Amino acid sequence: GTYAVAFRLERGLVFAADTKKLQLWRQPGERVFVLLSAGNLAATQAVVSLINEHLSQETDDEVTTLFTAPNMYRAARVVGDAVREARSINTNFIFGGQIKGERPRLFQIYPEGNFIEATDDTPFFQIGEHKYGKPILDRVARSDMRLGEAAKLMLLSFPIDLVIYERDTFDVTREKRISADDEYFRNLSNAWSDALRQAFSKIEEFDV
Amino acid sequence: GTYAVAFRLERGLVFAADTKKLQLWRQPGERVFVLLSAGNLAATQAVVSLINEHLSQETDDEVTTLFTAPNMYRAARVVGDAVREARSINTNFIFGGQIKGERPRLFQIYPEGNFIEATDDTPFFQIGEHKYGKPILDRVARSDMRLGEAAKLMLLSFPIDLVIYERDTFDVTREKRISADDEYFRNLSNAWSDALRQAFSKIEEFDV
Ligand code: NA
Ligand code: NA
Repeated sequence: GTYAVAFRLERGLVFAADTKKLQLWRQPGERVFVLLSAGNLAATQAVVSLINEHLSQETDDEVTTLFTAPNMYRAARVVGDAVREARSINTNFIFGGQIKGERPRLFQIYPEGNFIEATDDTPFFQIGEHKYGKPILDRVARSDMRLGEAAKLMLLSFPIDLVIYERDTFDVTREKRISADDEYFRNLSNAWSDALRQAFSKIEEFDV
Repeated sequence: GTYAVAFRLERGLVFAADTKKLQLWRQPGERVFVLLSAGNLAATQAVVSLINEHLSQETDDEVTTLFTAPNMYRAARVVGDAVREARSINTNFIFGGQIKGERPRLFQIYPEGNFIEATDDTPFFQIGEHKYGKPILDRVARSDMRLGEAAKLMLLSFPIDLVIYERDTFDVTREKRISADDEYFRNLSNAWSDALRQAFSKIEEFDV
């Protein structure tokens, strides 16, 4: 039982998962992909192993892999196929990234390998037994947020593996592990609590 | 699958449940009790029926009922016995109230009829498949809150049945059903969203 969350913004993608429940693939300057899992270790490994089997050993050209997918919809279908086929060996996955010639895209993959895509209206997904802090994300998340502010919002909804992907870079450089002893994260959390109490103090003006 | 929440404050008790998942017993001027359930209808009815069976038909004086319990710990044990025995016919219950000569008290009852009591440090309980908005309650709930402000905080964590119990009154007069079309509740919720966005705008000053 773990939790993960991802945001699609105008400026790129942000991924976060606690504890690997965050998996990366990359061809420098051409494509990057991140998979987040909330299933047990066997489920995660089975899906990743199927993806990697086709990347490493596929002999049939017309069988699409993450590195031959012409766009992110097709890449999502690859992961969908792996998620469904891994049942042969009860959590959703999050999958996003970018392929050259197309904007960054983000998907939520269901157990049967069907999926939905993030939009400007619904710019984030949460997976896991508890979708921690969903109300705050619903109310505060906006698609025009800076990547760092999205990351901060995501972190407050929760060590945590955090990846910030900047649009059109086709690399994952901003990768970060944040522990419970991280003093920056504690300072942010304490300020958030103070701000919440102040926010509630304002709105208790209103009757119900 | 439903959600319920209760708060113990200096000034009394507040109970809320959505959809009866909120059950009331009373002897005017002597004792009041509220049970909240998050189980299915059969589980709730079984526990309530056992409580009522002993209130209505018990022939043995030494068998404690809600109306013979000398204090709220003993009353909690009565409910615990009903919760455990109802298994003979996977959710916690919340049970609180007041008996004359003692402060108001609030308990969370587990499947085996064991329980824990609310304290000034931990002044609330949540039950149900999803403990909606737990982070906000953890950060904002205080035991010295007015009953109405506690109610507002509880409502934001979510029709909803709301009971406010004022200390030493031994009656439940402030009983309220709040629908999705309630304009007061919509106004409160909209203000909360605005306040959250402002709270996040402040604290994004901090790095992580
Ligand atoms: Na905006
Ligand atoms: Na205080």
